[PDB]
Amino acid sequence: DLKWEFPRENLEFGKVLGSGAFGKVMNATAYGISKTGVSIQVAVKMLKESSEREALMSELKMMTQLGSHENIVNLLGACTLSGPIYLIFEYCCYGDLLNYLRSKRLTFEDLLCFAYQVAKGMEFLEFKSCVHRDLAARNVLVTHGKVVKICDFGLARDIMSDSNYVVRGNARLPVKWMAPESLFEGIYTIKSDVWSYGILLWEIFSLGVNPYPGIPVDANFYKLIQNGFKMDQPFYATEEIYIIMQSCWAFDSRKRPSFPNLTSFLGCQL
Ligand SMILES: CC(C)(C)c1cc(NC(=O)Nc2ccc(-c3cn4c(n3)sc3cc(OCCN5CCOCC5)ccc34)cc2)no1
Repeated sequence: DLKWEFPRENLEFGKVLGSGAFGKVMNATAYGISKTGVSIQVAVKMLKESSEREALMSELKMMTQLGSHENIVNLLGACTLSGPIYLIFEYCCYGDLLNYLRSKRLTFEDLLCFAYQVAKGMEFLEFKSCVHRDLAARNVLVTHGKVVKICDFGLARDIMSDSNYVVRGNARLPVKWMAPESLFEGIYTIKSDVWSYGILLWEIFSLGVNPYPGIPVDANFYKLIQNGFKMDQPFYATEEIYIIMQSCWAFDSRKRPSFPNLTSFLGCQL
């Protein structure tokens, strides 16, 4: 974090766009930011009113080195001096993809376009050797165009409140989005996020349905995944797309396809 420091006085807060237990994300008007253009809309990541502060700091350290990508929420600046730590991001108008799709409850191409950009964005993370711990529809944002951006509501989401996060250790985790090796062996590779992508792929073509509908997370649930159980075809998906999901749902971690291949898989469908 060398040149990313932005004046806190040139920042004008607005309404809160989602608050966690210890942190919040708000809308803001930034003066003198891009071309020093008329003040634009930005997303500011912050903490609500100590040990947790360091968690946000490393998140900022990650952004500056990861570089800017079209399908990843871009870092525009930061405020680390004289006050609470601020993280200025690119503002997304339509919010998360999860709430955006149930709101729809737009063509089939747009569903493919979303998945393509997500897989293309994930490729950029694999190239940088980075593993997304919570890849889902609730962690991807949509902007003014047909483009989607990958993000992480760490400290931004009250994981205690969301039903998706179940207690299986000393912290909640998205069970229905995790790979088998992560479930019982706690192994997290980039091919584990491929599994998460498959689950993500489902809720995209199932329009924001919770995965494994009707069936809750219990002692029985873990046994199905261990038995190689996979989900049925979503309603708005075609046959070719479903084969990608079950490929991402291969029990053997090696068998799952690389995100590079996924970029090429969905791309050919234009
Ligand atoms: C993923 C990666 C790179 C590994 C990573 C992420 C990370 N850490 C993060 O990415 N943190 C993070 C958290 C939130 C945002 C964020 C949220 N929102 C925006 N950016 S824009 C926006 C707009 C919203 O809607 C407001 C009103 N709605 C508008 C549209 O209509 C309905 C209402 C709601 C939330 C929201 C960005 C980054 N650290 O590493």
